[PDB]
Amino acid sequence: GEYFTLQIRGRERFEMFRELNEALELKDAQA
Amino acid sequence: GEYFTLQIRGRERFEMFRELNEALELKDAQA
Amino acid sequence: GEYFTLQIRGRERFEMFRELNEALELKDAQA
Amino acid sequence: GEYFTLQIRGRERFEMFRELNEALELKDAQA
Repeated sequence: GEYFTLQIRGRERFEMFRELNEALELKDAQA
Repeated sequence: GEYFTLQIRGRERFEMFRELNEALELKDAQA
Repeated sequence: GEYFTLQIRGRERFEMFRELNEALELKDAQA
Repeated sequence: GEYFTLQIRGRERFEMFRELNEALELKDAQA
């Protein structure tokens, strides 16, 4: 995989993805 | 919290949410 | 496509997906 | 609102958010 950037103009919507990102990233840390 | 239903008409989009759902639910199972 | 159900146990997380669902569904209504 | 960046390490997950981003951004273009 590579490094991708998701620039979102706003604030609330950015938080929404931030949540789906906290869980997904949590799966990689799962152990 | 209560039980909510997200009926999505399609197939690919439903999978997208299915992923964000696999991680979030994984956080509740984390331990 | 068919009809799928996304049952999420909680309330805030359900809203998150609800937003991504309002826009996607908005694309289908776009015209 | 301001400009936020969502750097996700991977490729498929980045696409998932890319979809929820295509619709949300589509709502701002709706008119």
